[PDB]
Amino acid sequence: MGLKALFFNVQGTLVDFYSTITREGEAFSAVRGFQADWTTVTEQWRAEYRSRLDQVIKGERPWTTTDRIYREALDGILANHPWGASLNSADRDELNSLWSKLIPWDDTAPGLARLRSKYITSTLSNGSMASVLRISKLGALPFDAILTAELVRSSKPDPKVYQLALDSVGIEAHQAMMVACHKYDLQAAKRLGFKVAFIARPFEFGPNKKVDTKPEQYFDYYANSVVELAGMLGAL
Amino acid sequence: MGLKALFFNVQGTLVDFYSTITREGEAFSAVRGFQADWTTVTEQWRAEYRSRLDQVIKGERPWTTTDRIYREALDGILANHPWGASLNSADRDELNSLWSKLIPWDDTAPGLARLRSKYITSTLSNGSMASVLRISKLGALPFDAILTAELVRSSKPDPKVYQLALDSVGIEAHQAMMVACHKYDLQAAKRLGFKVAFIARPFEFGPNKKVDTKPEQYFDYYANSVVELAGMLGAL
Ligand SMILES: [Ca+2]
Repeated sequence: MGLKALFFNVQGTLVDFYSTITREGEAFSAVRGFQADWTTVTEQWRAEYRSRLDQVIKGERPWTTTDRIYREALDGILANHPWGASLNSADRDELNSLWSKLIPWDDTAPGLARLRSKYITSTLSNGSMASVLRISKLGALPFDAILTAELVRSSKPDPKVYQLALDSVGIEAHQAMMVACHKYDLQAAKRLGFKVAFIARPFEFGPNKKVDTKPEQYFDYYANSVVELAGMLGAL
Repeated sequence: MGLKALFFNVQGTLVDFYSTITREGEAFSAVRGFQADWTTVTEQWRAEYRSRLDQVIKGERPWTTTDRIYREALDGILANHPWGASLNSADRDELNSLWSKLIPWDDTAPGLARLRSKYITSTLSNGSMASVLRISKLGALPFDAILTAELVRSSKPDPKVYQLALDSVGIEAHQAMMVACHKYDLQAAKRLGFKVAFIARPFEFGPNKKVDTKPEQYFDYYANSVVELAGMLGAL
């Protein structure tokens, strides 16, 4: 009746989406004969995705997978760059696939392996199952299971998403820990009886953007990396 | 558009529940001072389990976790054994827990690792997520995802379960292969457009029981082990 299972937020917490979109974006445009400010594209793409996802959650748009939202969001932001109209549909599919390739932080894979030697480990992502399984496979990120909010057609912080984790692994809330670099996610899990571990990710939005990494009173654990979290849990 | 993902039946195809039941049951019964015919127990237990899954599909029984199905099936078969009435509910709980501890065939883990190096791999099981995750973890069975019929509150051969596989991994039916040692499973998947691979398991019910390992014309592959299947798919 101690901690039995750890559940992980994927974007930010485990993978560096900023460096993926900006560096692969630059390689993508170079091969095609143009250049662009990919930091701006990345920010615009993320913001447009979140606005469309919000419309799904509010019922103003029909339900669809996060991969499709990313792909429709891409069409939207490309209309504000003069080179955007030069990308055909296959070009935009390839760019959209980067969200299924988000690279790990350099602590993520070894920390995850150590944690798995002691606990059941699983994602609990807001994204599509297809994208998350590929992120984990491409990153060689070990998990006992892949779960995402898509399996209950919802989004965090809907309690159904957290309960999906408990039901799927067969444990009670106090035996589960939510691990994230986003406080809204940990707040919701804590209110449902999960233990919570915060991983500080000071470069989540790139090298130059200040991120809120300060500790909070309700965190069970405060860590600077997945490797550090494994140490404090005695998973050596 | 080429094979992208393999989906595995787990009990029987990948893990040897007969050896697990006979070995655990033998120890279970020795400490209680009686002997049982564990070959017959295994046959009856799986048959009652399958009959109850069918009731879930037919709606004669509301969906419950497969571990509750195994537990109630055990109550049913224990009326056919004189020692069965000597087992209280806690005894029966202990015996039921073996369904999350099934031992892999010797070829399963190396074959699964080779296939994962070439394809996306996933379970697609009727067992609970909790049990199948734990079977895979205890047996060091590598997968890119753990899917079970629990995620759509049904059971194979319900078409919803095969669609769950395609939606979750994000591929089309012809890009997916169902792998099983049971023909009902491959027949249903083939009818939905999957490729299918049969793995012969002549000792699924021990050395004294005959099982159907004959090939069929609709099998895309017929193999005697997961390693042999990996050889056939160019994964070695
Ligand atoms: Ca896995």
